[PDB]
Amino acid sequence: KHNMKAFLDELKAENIKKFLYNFTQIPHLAGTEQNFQLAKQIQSQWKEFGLDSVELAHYDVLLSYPNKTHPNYISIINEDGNEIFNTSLFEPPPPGYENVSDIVPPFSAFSPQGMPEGDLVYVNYARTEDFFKLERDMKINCSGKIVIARYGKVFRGNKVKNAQLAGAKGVILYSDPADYFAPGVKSYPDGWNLPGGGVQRGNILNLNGAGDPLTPGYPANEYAYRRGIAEAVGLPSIPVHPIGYYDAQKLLEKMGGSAPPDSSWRGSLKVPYNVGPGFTGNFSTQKVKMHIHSTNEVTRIYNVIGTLRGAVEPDRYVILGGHRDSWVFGGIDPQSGAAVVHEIVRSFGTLKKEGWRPRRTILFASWDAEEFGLLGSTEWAEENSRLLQERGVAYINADSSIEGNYTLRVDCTPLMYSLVHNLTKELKSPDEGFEGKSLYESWTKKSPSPEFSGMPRISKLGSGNDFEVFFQRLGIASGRARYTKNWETNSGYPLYHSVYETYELVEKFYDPMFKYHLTVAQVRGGMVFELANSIVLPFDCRDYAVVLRKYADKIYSISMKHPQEMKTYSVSFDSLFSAVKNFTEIASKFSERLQDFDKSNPIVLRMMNDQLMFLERAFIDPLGLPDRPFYRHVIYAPSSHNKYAGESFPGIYDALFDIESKVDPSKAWGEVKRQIYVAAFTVQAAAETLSEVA
Amino acid sequence: KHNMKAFLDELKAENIKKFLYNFTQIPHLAGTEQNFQLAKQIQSQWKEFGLDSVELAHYDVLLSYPNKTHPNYISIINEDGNEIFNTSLFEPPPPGYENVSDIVPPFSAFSPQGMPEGDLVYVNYARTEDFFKLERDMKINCSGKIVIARYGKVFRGNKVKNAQLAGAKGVILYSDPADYFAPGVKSYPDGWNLPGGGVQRGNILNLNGAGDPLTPGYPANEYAYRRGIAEAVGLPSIPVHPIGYYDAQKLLEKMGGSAPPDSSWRGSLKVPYNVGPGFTGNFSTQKVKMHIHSTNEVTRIYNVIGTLRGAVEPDRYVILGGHRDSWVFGGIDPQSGAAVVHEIVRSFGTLKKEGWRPRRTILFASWDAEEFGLLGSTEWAEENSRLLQERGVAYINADSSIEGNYTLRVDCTPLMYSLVHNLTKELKSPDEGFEGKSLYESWTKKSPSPEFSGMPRISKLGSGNDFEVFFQRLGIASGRARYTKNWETNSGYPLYHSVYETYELVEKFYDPMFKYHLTVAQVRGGMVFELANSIVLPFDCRDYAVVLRKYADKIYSISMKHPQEMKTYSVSFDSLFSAVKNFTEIASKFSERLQDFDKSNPIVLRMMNDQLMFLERAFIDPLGLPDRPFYRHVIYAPSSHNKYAGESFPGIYDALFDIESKVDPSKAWGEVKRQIYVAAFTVQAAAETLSEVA
Ligand SMILES: *[C@@H]1O[C@H](CO)[C@@H](O[C@@H]2O[C@H](CO)[C@@H](O[C@@H]3O[C@H](CO[C@H]4O[C@H](CO)[C@@H](O)[C@H](O)[C@@H]4O)[C@@H](O)[C@H](O[C@H]4O[C@H](CO)[C@@H](O)[C@H](O)[C@@H]4O)[C@@H]3O)[C@H](O)[C@H]2NC(C)=O)[C@H](O)[C@H]1NC(C)=O
Ligand SMILES: *[C@@H]1O[C@H](CO)[C@@H](O[C@@H]2O[C@H](CO)[C@@H](O[C@@H]3O[C@H](CO[C@H]4O[C@H](CO)[C@@H](O)[C@H](O)[C@@H]4O)[C@@H](O)[C@H](O[C@H]4O[C@H](CO)[C@@H](O)[C@H](O)[C@@H]4O)[C@@H]3O)[C@H](O)[C@H]2NC(C)=O)[C@H](O)[C@H]1NC(C)=O
Ligand SMILES: *[C@@H]1O[C@H](CO)[C@@H](O[C@@H]2O[C@H](CO)[C@@H](O)[C@H](O)[C@H]2NC(C)=O)[C@H](O)[C@H]1NC(C)=O
Ligand SMILES: *[C@@H]1O[C@H](CO)[C@@H](O[C@@H]2O[C@H](CO)[C@@H](O)[C@H](O)[C@H]2NC(C)=O)[C@H](O)[C@H]1NC(C)=O
Ligand SMILES: *[C@@H]1O[C@H](CO)[C@@H](O[C@@H]2O[C@H](CO)[C@@H](O)[C@H](O)[C@H]2NC(C)=O)[C@H](O)[C@H]1NC(C)=O
Ligand SMILES: *[C@@H]1O[C@H](CO)[C@@H](O[C@@H]2O[C@H](CO)[C@@H](O)[C@H](O)[C@H]2NC(C)=O)[C@H](O)[C@H]1NC(C)=O
Ligand SMILES: *[C@@H]1O[C@H](CO)[C@@H](O[C@@H]2O[C@H](CO)[C@@H](O)[C@H](O)[C@H]2NC(C)=O)[C@H](O)[C@H]1NC(C)=O
Ligand SMILES: *[C@@H]1O[C@H](CO)[C@@H](O[C@@H]2O[C@H](CO)[C@@H](O)[C@H](O)[C@H]2NC(C)=O)[C@H](O)[C@H]1NC(C)=O
Ligand SMILES: *[C@@H]1O[C@H](CO)[C@@H](O[C@@H]2O[C@H](CO)[C@@H](O)[C@H](O)[C@H]2NC(C)=O)[C@H](O)[C@H]1NC(C)=O
Ligand SMILES: *[C@@H]1O[C@H](CO)[C@@H](O[C@@H]2O[C@H](CO)[C@@H](O)[C@H](O)[C@H]2NC(C)=O)[C@H](O)[C@H]1NC(C)=O
Ligand SMILES: *[C@@H]1O[C@H](CO)[C@@H](O)[C@H](O)[C@H]1NC(C)=O
Ligand SMILES: *[C@@H]1O[C@H](CO)[C@@H](O)[C@H](O)[C@H]1NC(C)=O
Ligand SMILES: *[C@@H]1O[C@H](CO)[C@@H](O)[C@H](O)[C@H]1NC(C)=O
Ligand SMILES: *[C@@H]1O[C@H](CO)[C@@H](O)[C@H](O)[C@H]1NC(C)=O
Ligand SMILES: [Ca+2]
Ligand SMILES: [Ca+2]
Ligand SMILES: [Cl-]
Ligand SMILES: [Cl-]
Ligand SMILES: [Zn+2]
Ligand SMILES: [Zn+2]
Ligand SMILES: [Zn+2]
Ligand SMILES: [Zn+2]
Repeated sequence: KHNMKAFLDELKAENIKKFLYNFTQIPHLAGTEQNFQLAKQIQSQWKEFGLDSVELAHYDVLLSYPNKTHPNYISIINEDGNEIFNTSLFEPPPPGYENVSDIVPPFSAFSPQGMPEGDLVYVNYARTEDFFKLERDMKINCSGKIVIARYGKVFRGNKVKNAQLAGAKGVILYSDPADYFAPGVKSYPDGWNLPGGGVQRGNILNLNGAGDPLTPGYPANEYAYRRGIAEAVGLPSIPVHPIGYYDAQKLLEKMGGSAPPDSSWRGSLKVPYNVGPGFTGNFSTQKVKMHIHSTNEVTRIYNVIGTLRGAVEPDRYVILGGHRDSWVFGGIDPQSGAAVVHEIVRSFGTLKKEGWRPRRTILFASWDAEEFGLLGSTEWAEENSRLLQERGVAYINADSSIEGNYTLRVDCTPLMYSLVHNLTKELKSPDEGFEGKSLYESWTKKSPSPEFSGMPRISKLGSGNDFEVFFQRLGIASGRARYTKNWETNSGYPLYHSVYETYELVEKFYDPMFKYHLTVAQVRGGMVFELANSIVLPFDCRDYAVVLRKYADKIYSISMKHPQEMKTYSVSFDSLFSAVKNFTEIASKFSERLQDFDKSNPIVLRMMNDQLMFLERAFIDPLGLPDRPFYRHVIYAPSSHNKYAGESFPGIYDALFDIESKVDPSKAWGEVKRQIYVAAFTVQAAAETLSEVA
Repeated sequence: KHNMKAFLDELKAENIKKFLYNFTQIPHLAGTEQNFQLAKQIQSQWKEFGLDSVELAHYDVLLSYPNKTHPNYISIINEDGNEIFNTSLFEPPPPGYENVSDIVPPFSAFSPQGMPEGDLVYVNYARTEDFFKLERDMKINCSGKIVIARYGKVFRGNKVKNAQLAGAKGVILYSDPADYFAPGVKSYPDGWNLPGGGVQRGNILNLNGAGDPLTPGYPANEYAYRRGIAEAVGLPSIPVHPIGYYDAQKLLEKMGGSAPPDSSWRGSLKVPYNVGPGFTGNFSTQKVKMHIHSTNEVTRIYNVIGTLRGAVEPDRYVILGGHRDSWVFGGIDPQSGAAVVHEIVRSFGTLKKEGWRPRRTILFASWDAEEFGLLGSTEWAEENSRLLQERGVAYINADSSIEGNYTLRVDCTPLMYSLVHNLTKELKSPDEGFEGKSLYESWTKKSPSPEFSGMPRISKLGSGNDFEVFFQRLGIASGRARYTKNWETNSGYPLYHSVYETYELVEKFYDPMFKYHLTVAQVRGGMVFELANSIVLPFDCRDYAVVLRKYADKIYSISMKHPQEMKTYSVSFDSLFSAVKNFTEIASKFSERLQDFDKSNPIVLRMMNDQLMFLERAFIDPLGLPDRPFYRHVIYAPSSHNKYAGESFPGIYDALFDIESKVDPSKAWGEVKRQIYVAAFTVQAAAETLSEVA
């Protein structure tokens, strides 16, 4: 038989291991020749693997690179302008790679050039609340200061935005061992910890879904008209640079002014974690000076797009996508995901060579420039947005397969909750102590949902990966899955975006048998297989009804901290609760029909599959969210304070956020009520797409 | 047989006549009780006629009405402030209706209140070019003046916008016999001309597709959050009032200052048509004073929505829609269209009672408040936008069936050009001298296309009617058809929006046998029948390819009046021409497949029908056009200078318009190039939806 089991059994741990080794010997930085060569290899192998067509789609997008002959670094500088301390120019390369060329040194992509000089302020994680504490409670003013912030908690782009709105004239990011050094584990190469000379690369944009900074809305193709840099989306206005904790120690050890306000501001280095501004008495004349000479430039990028045509509904697309570009070797990020995709493709290709075709079309993508802002995925989707909005069933992301070895982690739309539960009950747990038990069992045991006994945690989708354009802009049901660490006893993985992220890191310390990879390949691949082959689409609209009520209760509770204002301005959540009730009733009746409808009738079947496909789509507002036109989903957006975190009812959440500080409360509560109306309407409207159609 | 011929033969001239008489005995002003009663009647009769369901959808929208106890009027006022001349307070009611109550006096809906006083300037039709002539060439400054403008040429809302941007402090609109009195024909009741005391009502909004001024984007339902009046969309900021030519004569006869610049500025009254400002010497101390006390208020409106469920594709909607609200009796506008719809419904209802059902679902609509800005249609579509965008096949409008008795007039998307040609060859001409000939033959004879021998003129869709939200916002293929006058020998019909528009006007002077009405019922009804029943959707994508090339040539030629700037800024149309070539090739290959595809396969059939349905949709840009977010179609928008006229490639047109006057030519030509990119991309993208899907 050619069924899911056949698909699944053809996947091999040993193949994934080979592919990963193959994808991680040299750096594959976006826009470089090496990453173009890997694209051509992937294309040629997907063809050999059996796909009907395999094409490169290229775009010319804004990227960012250091100047090879004019290195970035930071200094402590004295009263005379002598540079008495310099941060490192590169990370010590790992064993055996000390002669690899083209290792991009640590930098913050998209930072403007500058050599600002000033006194440091230390701002913890540079969260919204860290700045509130600093400005409101401690009365420290960051205006014209250089801020130094530790990585962690939120997306680094948010930290930079926060710093910039506080008036900072530069930002230094560093990795504190509190957040990137696990107790009892050694530094790379003898363990999986971050060494003191290790540094986290990454872009510091605030794109809010735009894609290429120069071409929002439209693909960056050969005739594209581009904005001037000054009107580009999302670029930071102050210089930024990241450093390791050996260097950070040297910058922080002399810090004076105020003490930290509490222990949640103290990391693990042997320094006071004073907030500043500036250095203690003896050194108070010393300053910090940054030197940033990176350039932004328009560079060609390449996605690989593979098609396996569906036998029955070729005009319905299930997409499996993940990026190929890496900061350096990409041993975890992304090649551990990409090797998984490669083997998924090979397995589907095997079935196809024996004459099988999935019911719906499967598209496979190797995205480029994800690291520079989700650019490849976003441009491709801007190009193909009409096809995707009318034909797109689902998007399964395929970045890093592992960030730990403890249990499964799934973030997805409610519409896939049942699919995921069912698929996992049929998969074997790879975990020690769960031999012969199901993946569902071990996952549920180790990661219980807060809401329900005997069910696993499944989180909402945020952003910071290639599903963003599909889910938040276009409204295509999306999900992701990987193996992760135990949060209870234990920022993501310590060697994230460091030169130390290598094949060896994975083979030695994360997944030597490649069994966690194989399980992730089964989850991802299994999702795609069911999406593309089940006669009725494997979405359950009732799971949306359940979370919608939870979100409505949550956002109501937030509002209810201001009872006086809710009375004075007549702020009611009745309409939202009403819409959610209707959605629950209508969804329940639709499921009955979906179960009882006449199975013989393909039109009836297509009608009802269309209603399931268009349900996620129904949550899109074409006007977008306030000031964020590419975040169009009304139920989910990335948090305005942390791009990685999903927010529910974001329109209302943001209108409520810090509302007690607004100077015109009438206007602010007005906007709360506007967003309630928007949400209630959209929920009712989505429910109506599940009513009998005529 | 239950086929089109059966449908068509069941339609009766005598029935239309009865319905029209029934719909025109009392006024049916939007928001009044009488118009609610008619809605309930229409609902109850559509039910009797056989429809599966018939519902009222209501909304609470901003309307506008005069103050019953504080009448609007205009005065000539002297140095002492005596009002020595007053315009009329009402039109002389027609014979036999002099005791009808509730005839709304002439007014400009949505005018703000005020009593400004000042000197007149006469601005011809108050077109963009009339103001250019006035300001640029004649050096006349309208700032702080009251302008007086003759109706005609463009939508009155545009005139008011133009006046307002020239600094006018009020506007007076009047009907000149040059534009509303046909030579040799008598005034109402003895002919179809406009009497001197007749006045044209109508709104003066600039909504640009928004609908209800207070709720852009979302339906004006029970929990809607509304903008404050100050932030409302489209309201004029200066008072406005319309008058007849008896009154206008009195205002214009004393006019001094400059002479008219040429004879295209002179109407037919016995006055000099001096531009002013102000009156000639003796009277130069006299002023004009307006008194406007109308109020805007939120008022409930009611659409009637009838459904005839499709037998095979119930989830595909063909919509026949037209408004029910009138300024007064609505003898032409809208009841001559509404009576036609009523009889269409009855005929489809007859077939249904004998067991027939169309293949696709047919929705029938009686829209409310069209006269106050397309409000009923727009709100309903905002409410149901998800259903309409994924299920909407086509929209056929059904306002006035006649504005003349000479020939057929069709405006539609290119996708319906073939359908219209074919249907008309099968219909009988009702014209004198074409007995036993086809409608196509007489129409083609009397209204030849400029482009092709042996074909009729079909115009592009503009706006100023209820198809706007469907076509320009949502991208649903749309069309309209009526009988019209001969433009060669002969502003629309003289009694437009006047109390004189009555049943008698129609029965005596336009269509005594009701044969033009019957023909329009066959065209409209026939379109709907084919749309709803043909196995393959009756659209021909190649007709779009042909006009796209014509539009590209046209917009290229406009640009080519500035060859020097096209060189200096590198302005190329290559990408647009390339996209149009690709669209032509791809469309040609798609038609071959549509003809040769395997007829047995319903999925293949649904795929290809989906591609035809989504083709109009593909021209939508979700970002909209510049500053007009509800005009989203890239190929067609209403002219920024005249809401009634369609513009092709409006983004590029507007970027080119008056470009020689812009102060930063680099920036202006930049935006030209941006819009070219937008257009070329969208055309390519639309063509790609017609490629093999996988
Ligand atoms: C969740 O789902 C339910 C459907 O079960 C929706 O319930 C509707 O609720 C709205 C508003 O609450 C009701 O609105 C009211 O409509 C009355 C007229 O209703 C009838 O006539 C219409 C045709 O216009 C029919 O469609 C309908 O079936 C009824 O026959 C109005 O008279 C009401 O207005 C008056 O009272 C209100 C309230 O005080 C005043 O403000 C007004 O000024 C006026 O006096 C009112 O507008 C509606 O009828 C209900 N529909 C149905 C089918 O039951 C919920 O709205 C929906 N939730 C959300 C969020 O959408
Ligand atoms: C109308 O339809 C045709 C399809 O027939 C489109 O033609 C395409 O035109 C674009 C731009 O004109 C071509 O773009 C060029 O692509 C080259 C690479 O193409 C190959 O490799 C790709 C994968 O990336 C394959 O998809 C493709 O089939 C080819 O195998 C680039 O090398 C070119 O860039 C270089 O030259 C240009 C031009 O001077 C320089 O600016 C660059 O810097 C670089 O040196 C270029 O980008 C494309 O290949 C054509 N496609 C096909 C299938 O033929 C039209 O674009 C379309 N019209 C519109 C408006 O969309
Ligand atoms: C990764 O694997 C690929 C393919 O198996 C290797 O590329 C092949 O290498 C040789 C050149 O030595 C050629 O003869 C083949 O044509 C290549 N195939 C393709 C599809 O490119 C590649 O060498 C491997 N890379 C590493 C670092 O091991
Ligand atoms: C990278 O920095 C280098 C070296 O400091 C820059 O090269 C210099 O640029 C100036 C003026 O543009 C020249 O006069 C010098 O002769 C150049 N020096 C060298 C060694 O070439 C270069 O401009 C920068 N590169 C980028 C991409 O900005
Ligand atoms: C930190 O780096 C700077 C820049 O390379 C060093 O300062 C330079 O030193 C050379 C030789 O001593 C001088 O000719 C340059 O003029 C200096 N440039 C600047 C900008 O200061 C500095 O010595 C280094 N400091 C440490 C402690 O290593
Ligand atoms: C997950 O599997 C459950 C349990 O088998 C499926 O629910 C059953 O589905 C069939 C409909 O074909 C019903 O007849 C059973 O009554 C359902 N059982 C229960 C308890 O609901 C569920 O459909 C699967 N989910 C998905 C997306 O496939
Ligand atoms: C328009 O036609 C309708 C229906 O044929 C008339 O309404 C009917 O009038 C009588 C009241 O005299 C009632 O018994 C029926 O119930 C009404 N029917 C409906 C559906 O409303 C109406 O009188 C006519 N109007 C005019 C002005 O002639
Ligand atoms: C219409 O105009 C009338 C009459 O000129 C207005 O009624 C007057 O309003 C003022 C203050 O609001 C009262 O003191 C007068 O007593 C009222 N006069 C009468 C005759 O009632 C009325 O306000 C206006 N109507 C609307 C809808 O604006
Ligand atoms: C035009 O209308 C105005 C308003 O009705 C008339 O002026 C009023 O006349 C009465 C009685 O003569 C006075 O008590 C009012 O004070 C006047 N009001 C104003 C605002 O002037 C005027 O007479 C009419 N003019 C003509 C020529 O008919
Ligand atoms: C209008 O009628 C024409 C002429 O009959 C139709 O074109 C024919 O359609 C069939 C496809 O079923 C072809 O086999 C013929 O070869 C076509 N003839 C020509 C000259 O094209 C055309 O399809 C009709 N248009 C619509 C929308 O129905
Ligand atoms: C912070 O410092 C800057 C510059 O000296 C000043 O303009 C700004 O007002 C200060 N903010 C506060 C809250 O004192
Ligand atoms: C692998 O598993 C064991 C759990 O028992 C753990 O102690 C080790 O830390 C894990 N490796 C990584 C990289 O987390
Ligand atoms: C028109 O008149 C106003 C007011 O007196 C003035 O502000 C404006 O500049 C004038 N325009 C021109 C072109 O003279
Ligand atoms: C009706 O037809 C004749 C055309 O011969 C024309 O003279 C008359 O003006 C027409 N009626 C109207 C209202 O146009
Ligand atoms: Ca772009
Ligand atoms: Ca609205
Ligand atoms: Cl992922
Ligand atoms: Cl019409
Ligand atoms: Zn990644
Ligand atoms: Zn990454
Ligand atoms: Zn009308
Ligand atoms: Zn009208």
